Amino acid sequence: PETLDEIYNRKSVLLTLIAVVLSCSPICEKQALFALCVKKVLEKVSETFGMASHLDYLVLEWLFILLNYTNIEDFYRSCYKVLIPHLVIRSHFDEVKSIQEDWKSLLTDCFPKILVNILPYFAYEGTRDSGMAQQHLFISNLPEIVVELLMTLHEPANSSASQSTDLCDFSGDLDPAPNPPHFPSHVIKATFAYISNCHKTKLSKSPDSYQKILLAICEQAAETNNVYKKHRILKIYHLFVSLLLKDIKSGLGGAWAFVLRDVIYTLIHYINQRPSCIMDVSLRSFSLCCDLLSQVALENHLHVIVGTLIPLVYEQVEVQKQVLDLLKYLVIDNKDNENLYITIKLLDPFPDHVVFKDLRITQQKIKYSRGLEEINHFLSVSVYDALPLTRLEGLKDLRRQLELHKDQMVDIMRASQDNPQDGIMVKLVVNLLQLSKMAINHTGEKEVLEAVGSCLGEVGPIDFSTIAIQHSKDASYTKALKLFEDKELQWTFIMLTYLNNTLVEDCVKVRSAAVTCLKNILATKTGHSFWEIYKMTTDPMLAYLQPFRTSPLSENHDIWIKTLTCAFLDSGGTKCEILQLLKPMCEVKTDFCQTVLPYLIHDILLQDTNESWRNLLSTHVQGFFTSCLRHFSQTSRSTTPANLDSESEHFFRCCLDKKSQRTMLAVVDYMRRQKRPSSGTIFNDAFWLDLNYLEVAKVAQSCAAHFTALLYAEIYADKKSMDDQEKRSLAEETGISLQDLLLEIYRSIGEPDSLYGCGGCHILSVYLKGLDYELEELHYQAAWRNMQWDHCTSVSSYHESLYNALQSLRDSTFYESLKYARVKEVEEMCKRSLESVYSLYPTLSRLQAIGELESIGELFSRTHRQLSEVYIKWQKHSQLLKDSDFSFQEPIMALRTVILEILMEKEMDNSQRECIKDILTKHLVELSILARTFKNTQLPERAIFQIKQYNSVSCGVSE
Repeated sequence: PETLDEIYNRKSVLLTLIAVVLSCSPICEKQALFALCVKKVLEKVSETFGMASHLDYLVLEWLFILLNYTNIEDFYRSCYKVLIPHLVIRSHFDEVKSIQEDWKSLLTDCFPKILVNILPYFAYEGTRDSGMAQQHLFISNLPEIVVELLMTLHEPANSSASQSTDLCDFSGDLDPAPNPPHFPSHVIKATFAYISNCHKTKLSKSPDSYQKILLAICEQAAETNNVYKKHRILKIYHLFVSLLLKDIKSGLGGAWAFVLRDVIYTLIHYINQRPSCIMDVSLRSFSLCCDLLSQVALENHLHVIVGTLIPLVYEQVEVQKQVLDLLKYLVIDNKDNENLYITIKLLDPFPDHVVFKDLRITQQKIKYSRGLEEINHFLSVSVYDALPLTRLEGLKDLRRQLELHKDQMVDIMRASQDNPQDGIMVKLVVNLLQLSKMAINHTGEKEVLEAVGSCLGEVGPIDFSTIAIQHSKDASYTKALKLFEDKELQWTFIMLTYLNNTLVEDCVKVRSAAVTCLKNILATKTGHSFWEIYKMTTDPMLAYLQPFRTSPLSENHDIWIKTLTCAFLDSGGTKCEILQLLKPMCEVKTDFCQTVLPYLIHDILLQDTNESWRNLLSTHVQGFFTSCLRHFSQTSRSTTPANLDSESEHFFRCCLDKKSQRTMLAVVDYMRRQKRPSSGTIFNDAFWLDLNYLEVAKVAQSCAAHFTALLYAEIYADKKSMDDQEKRSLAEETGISLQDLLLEIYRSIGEPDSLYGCGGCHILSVYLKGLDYELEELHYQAAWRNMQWDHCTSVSSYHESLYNALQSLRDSTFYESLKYARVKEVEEMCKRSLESVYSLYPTLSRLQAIGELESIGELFSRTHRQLSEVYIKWQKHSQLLKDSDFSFQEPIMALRTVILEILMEKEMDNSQRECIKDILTKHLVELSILARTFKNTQLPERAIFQIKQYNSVSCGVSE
């Protein structure tokens, strides 16, 4: 203004200058410092550059009522309104009033006496808190990539251009030119490319020296009543105080973390209320604070120091995945981290009540690797100190690892260590009589979907350690978990389902900025069922975390039901953002049913939540809606679903809310149970439903999760049967194809008898030479048949990868190349989708196999009794595999034989190899019985023919 400049849109430059940060951020920020300003409206011109909030600063006028005019400008209705922000200045004043010229200046303090109000110190302290201060990987490749690509110019090619002057005519003037606007892009340019580290690696207050002096005047209610407060989001306030961060580095976190540090420092002094409001809130907050630091750090030591926990050694499976997280990179960092980070071992150090910790210690195996690690091992030993309880125990122990989040990817080596017990696996195989525990795999399959989209495929590799597999049997399919929900089934009425849903809400403790449902969690605390929580108040771990935290209730009105009509198509979410279509659901949700406001209680807190999370209950909503709808949605939903039915119909698009769409139908199939109470509740379900599964099946057919689909089909069938009953009553058309599609779903079943229920080499290489002259694998499967390193000449999938790795077994690199295949496998493994059925064995084969093929590498590496032991292993595996589908089995030791085939070949150096190979043929011999067991004619022939060709061309003992 004084140089009057910015009107040039030097602001725009300043705006451009802002391009570091988001809009008018410092404009906000230093408007704090604005108060330095004959500016009375005059600084504010800079708001032209930049008319509300800072009148709090205008309390500096109180430091007067021209503001009231300046208010009255906007309005004076605020006469108290924001004064907290000033009350912070008043805190600052109180600070000046507390413990200097400002201190001298403190006398204005009586100024409030326009107000008597000090009770509003009720809501207080946020800024009283907030007020501290004013009170290499790019270098990887010399090799072909930067040859294929180029490499970054560094040397004098940088300096190459330094010869200049003449043409800068343009240049120098271009600089003079709109570079006068443009050039600061230079000033703006530098910003980029560090991973710094600095976050940890890179005199605010001693309002610290002032810290509690009010609470001193106030009798430590900042402890005490601010304890009695619940301090509740006053905690979460801190998070908000963080939340702003963009560059927190020289920006907030340095203060802001220090704030957390102070918040810790706040949290620090805690004696009673620390748990005794909630450490639970507190800890997971620190956990989040960690999780932030995790997401991120230097003061995370304080976050460590939070392990102070002396009575708070009551820290718990609270502390578990936290600890579990707490590991994760801690050493991998600059050991300055480790310098403390061993505090985990300080954490480790006292066994008392660490049994769970021990029980939970599992990944400390990964903590037992690169450290120390030995201590971790020693801890893991101290963990394992009980008894290497194994077979399922480790498995259970392995099963016991779910306490954490996704990526831990840590200790899984024991999965490899399984084979070391794999006799116990036979012993494990002893388990046959029951319905479970092959899911120990599914536990991997769980891990398989677990963390799936995220980084570090080397996690997905651990399926290799998990790969020894695929004899499992005796069911179709998958399962759910968490009898807590059954413990929740202890609940009764869908307020319970809400109370249950509320768990999912409580199940949001979770992460940034969505914290709003705390108020909803408060809104939860509304009496509605609320004693349902008091009803719930007996058992639960999770509850107290909330019970400590949250906890006279409120209604809402409604008018037009049909006003919700247009959603389902729109909520069909033709475009992306199912969340939007869910926002439309959320709109359908925001469309306010008197079924539950208790639902609507969070609807906004819901609205910004994870859609599906809401959208899940959208079903539960829809059911309440269904429960509500007289004909209303009953009519309305009917087509609305029929829309969702049509939603993908005729090559239209439904996915990933498609299930979510079906999920409604699911909770329709499911949560509808008494809805329109009916003898087939199927009828009732159909009644609760939009009444045609015939589509829903096809919809499910798209959903393609068969059993339900099949059932839903069977329902659609039953619907057709109902329709047939209706046809009776009348007293892919006809859908036997749909039924065949269902048989194809029964094919999608992949249980062969059910499929039957649904039913109710070189010459190949020659044949392939035509192909050689869907393919590579077929070729390489034929290479997996024929002489890989040899018939690799036919390369002029996994099979190929295998054949390649088989070729890569020409040697060495295969060990890596395997990993690639193993990855390619692990990918193929990851390529698993829908997890409902058999052929996970067909999946797990090379998994169950190639690792052996991998394990074979010792042959390329390195008495031969190992080979026997491996044959024995293969045999043991075979025994393990003994009962199986030869169809499944088909490649497997065949591969091994194929593996053996050349394995013996370059091994013809050793005569024992031939004998081993003979024993391997003798191993391969068993195939015949298996082939007989297969009762597969084409199968047995080559073997002896091979055997005849093979070292059983020796043919001495005729066995």
